[PDB]
Amino acid sequence: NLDIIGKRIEKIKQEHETSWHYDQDHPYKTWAYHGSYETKQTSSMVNGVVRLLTKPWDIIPMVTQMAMTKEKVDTRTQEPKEGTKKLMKITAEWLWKELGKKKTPRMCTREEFTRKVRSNAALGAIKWKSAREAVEDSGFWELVDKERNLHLEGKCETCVYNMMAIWYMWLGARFLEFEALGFLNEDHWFSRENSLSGVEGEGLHKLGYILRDVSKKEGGAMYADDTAGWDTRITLEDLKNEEMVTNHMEGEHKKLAEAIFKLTYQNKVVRVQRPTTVMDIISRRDQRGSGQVVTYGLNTFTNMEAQLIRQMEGEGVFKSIQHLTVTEEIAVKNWLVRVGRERLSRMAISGDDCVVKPLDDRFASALTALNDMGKVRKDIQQWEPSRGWNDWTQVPFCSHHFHELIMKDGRVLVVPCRNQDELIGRARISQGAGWSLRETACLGKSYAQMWSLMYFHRRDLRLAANAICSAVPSHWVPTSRATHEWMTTEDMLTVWNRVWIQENPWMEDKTPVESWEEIPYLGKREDQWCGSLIGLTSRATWAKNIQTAINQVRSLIGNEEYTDYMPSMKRF
Ligand SMILES: C[C@H](N)c1ccc(NC(=O)C2CC2)cc1
Ligand SMILES: [Cl-]
Ligand SMILES: [Zn+2]
Ligand SMILES: [Zn+2]
Repeated sequence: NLDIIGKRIEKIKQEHETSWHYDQDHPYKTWAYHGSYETKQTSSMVNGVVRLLTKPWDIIPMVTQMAMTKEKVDTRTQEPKEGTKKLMKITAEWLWKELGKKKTPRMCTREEFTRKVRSNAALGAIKWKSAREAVEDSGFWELVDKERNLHLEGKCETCVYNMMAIWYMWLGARFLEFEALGFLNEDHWFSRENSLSGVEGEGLHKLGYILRDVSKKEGGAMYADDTAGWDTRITLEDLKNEEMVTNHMEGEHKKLAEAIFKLTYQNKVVRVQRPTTVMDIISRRDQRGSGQVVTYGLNTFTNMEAQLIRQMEGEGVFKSIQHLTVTEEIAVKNWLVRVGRERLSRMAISGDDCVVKPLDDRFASALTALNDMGKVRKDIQQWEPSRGWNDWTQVPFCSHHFHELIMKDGRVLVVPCRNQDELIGRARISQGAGWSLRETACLGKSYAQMWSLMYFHRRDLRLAANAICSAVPSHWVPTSRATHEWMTTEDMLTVWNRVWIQENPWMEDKTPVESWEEIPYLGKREDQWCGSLIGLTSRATWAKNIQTAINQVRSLIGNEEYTDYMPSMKRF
């Protein structure tokens, strides 16, 4: 409590000593409330290039509504039973060891962090305006040093969350989290090769092949239960099991990592704007409050742990979660040592998102440990058995399903897919404003090249992608604000051959493809089923008159070097 958070709280009061009021109509029951001060401050814009080249979608409500525009955060998960706590501690210990077998924890550097902000990544930050300026500035780094020495002392002053649910910190606090825990992401601890259940850095062009490899194992159905608000269901017990990564560390790193876990995770402080505008300073010891990248890695870890325990329950490794016997602890340990790795290989896990192919379908009704860890399944009654999938091409994972698509030469593509309304509606939105015509065009080109690489097998996206790349100057570089092989000025057929043939470990014959017409689509009915507008009069007019749309956008951007990509299609 206040011994660890006082300094942060005390500091904030003093900066707004001419506003501090301890309001008694504060909406908080779970969150600890400390005080309030005076504040007054705060949407998605449409990409006109993508929209002008996707006119049929102007009348599809699923597309157009995506561009318009709580009581989950203010909740508390109960303390798990003692047998649940033991299962979790034993499993967490074994899993950190397995992840650490071929990796060395290590500090991440200012140089690494500096290069990260100069290249623009979503670091979620807030004397300086841009984070680029601070990295260049040198007082900021003295500010970092002060906090750093404070962390070594066992104290914290400026590591405070701002809710808006995404929790931004000042860039200095992000540095210190990245210094301590950045190795998890930077050194690929959750790669499939090192974690077995993981998919970090794999790419959407690999996920479908990975699900198909899981399908090949003997077992029962494939289960893909989503958790109801995963971040809100992270217990202090989960935070303490995650902290055990510091047991693999040494020297300063160990102290710095212990400090982030103790001070910024296990005992948080947040400033939330309440319109009644006032800034409430509240605190809590549980729930997920980190950086989006460390959040990913620790969500993956705790999800792997929860799913191995659910598997153990389905195999009857333990009887009851209320209490674990000394023989049952022995059995859990022997299971992990004898089949732990095999059971990890039966899963694909990406943060909160999982697919499990258990040994058999007893897993479907193995609910006691899962419910008691507080990982309550979304949209199903607490004690109703999971509905599993019998076909790997039906299984949802990372917002996608995967099709098996056979090339005219017999080689097999496993391709990612989702409702086409979702793909078109996302490409039509630009995050933040201040965008030039050129920047908006380069974002449209990023979507177009992504569609050519991942969604080529959809007829409407190949056409629209060719149109947008025809409408945007040939040499303009794609921008943004997975592995992203579409972010390049190289020829998109050359990248396709590299990603789908040369570098594709499931493709034995490495014969290059010479043209886009060699590259197949879904079935006409599978395409429409997935949402193609084909067969519609509004769509055929768009395909027929596409050069007119292209020319409208060329006229707006002006007199530039353009390429006609439309003849890559045999029809044009
Ligand atoms: C080969 C090229 N990808 C292409 C172009 C248009 C269609 N559209 C249909 O077949 C609609 C009428 C039912 C199919 C394929
Ligand atoms: Cl199915
Ligand atoms: Zn701090
Ligand atoms: Zn599909």
